[PDB]
Amino acid sequence: SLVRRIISTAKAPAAIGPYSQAVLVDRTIYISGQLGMDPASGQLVPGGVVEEAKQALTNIGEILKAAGCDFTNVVKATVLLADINDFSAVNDVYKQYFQSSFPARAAYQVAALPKGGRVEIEAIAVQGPLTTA
Amino acid sequence: SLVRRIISTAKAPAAIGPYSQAVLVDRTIYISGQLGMDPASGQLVPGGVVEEAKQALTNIGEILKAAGCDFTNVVKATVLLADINDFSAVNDVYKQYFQSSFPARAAYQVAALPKGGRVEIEAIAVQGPLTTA
Amino acid sequence: SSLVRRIISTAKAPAAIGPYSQAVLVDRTIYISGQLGMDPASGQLVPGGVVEEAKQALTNIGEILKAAGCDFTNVVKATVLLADINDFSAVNDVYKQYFQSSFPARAAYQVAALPKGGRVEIEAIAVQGPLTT
Repeated sequence: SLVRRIISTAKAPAAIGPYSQAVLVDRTIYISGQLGMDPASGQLVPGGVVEEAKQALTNIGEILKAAGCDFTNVVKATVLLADINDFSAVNDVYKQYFQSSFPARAAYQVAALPKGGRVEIEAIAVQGPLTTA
Repeated sequence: SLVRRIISTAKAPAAIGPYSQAVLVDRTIYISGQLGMDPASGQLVPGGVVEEAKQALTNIGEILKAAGCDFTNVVKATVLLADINDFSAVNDVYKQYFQSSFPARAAYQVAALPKGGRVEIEAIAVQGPLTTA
Repeated sequence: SSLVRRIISTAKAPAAIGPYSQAVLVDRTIYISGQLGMDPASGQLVPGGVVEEAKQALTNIGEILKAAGCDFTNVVKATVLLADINDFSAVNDVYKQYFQSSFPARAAYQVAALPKGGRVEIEAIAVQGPLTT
């Protein structure tokens, strides 16, 4: 018998429809893809891909928080871009949220994201305590 | 020593080539991406995205079945679309398979799917018994 | 209880330039970063086209698995990202040469673009043995 619980925080855009912000099953946390949406206005923050990336990571942070975790628990992330040329800029924003023991990752350009977003990020985390390498 | 088992069912399109319909390892189930293909035929069902979506999900339901699971065991799903504008049409179909404790999700438009498919869904499940909070 | 989380690193696989690790072992699951057909010593793509890149990408994944004490039989899920869906056949012929039985679950589709102009990228998930199938 494994425990499964739905993560939900008002500090991140509400999950409207048949999905959850994140699902914690046993020790693993699956987080839905996050866009650069402001939790309050439900709209994408202005500024373009760079600011959208900050918000998307902010949203991920709040979800991790609600699950008793922080960015150090992320083991895998997927960076979806609307334009492969934004790779470098998003990478520099991305590194602002991690110190070391970085997560495994995949990054590429898709044809289009919801709401005309320029970037969407999804991740997988493992609830602590963790005994690093 | 972890137990790994290859899932196979006649109720879903046959894995032709170097892959399996799904792999169950320990208690996590990795299900291969499913298109709206007829199990016996192996051909894309006519009708378009809405029809393909129903078939794809049906195929997933059978895979889960053959693994001793149902839709309540799904913790994460990815919805790949040929057109981001078919999301609502697909979402309406998708919601008919879940009652609560919805899976984490990510949806976006890719450039092209196999066989000119209009939608593809991959999912991750965790074999129960499962106790929610 | 405490879980082990180690960063996999090998000079025999392309260096992870950005803020990510080649792979992350957590408990017994190994999340491997998407691999391009890059030469480990130069960090640049291998000449020859999609087929040559695929071979290199898989050998890159091979070295990463080896450093984690695994081989291709430990892969339970793989995702093949293509720059052109029409290259699926050619990539699949190279792919089948690395797996003999109990193939991993899979998902394959075309994206808009990959880093460095690569023609193929493969990400995978493996589980540390001993595994009983």
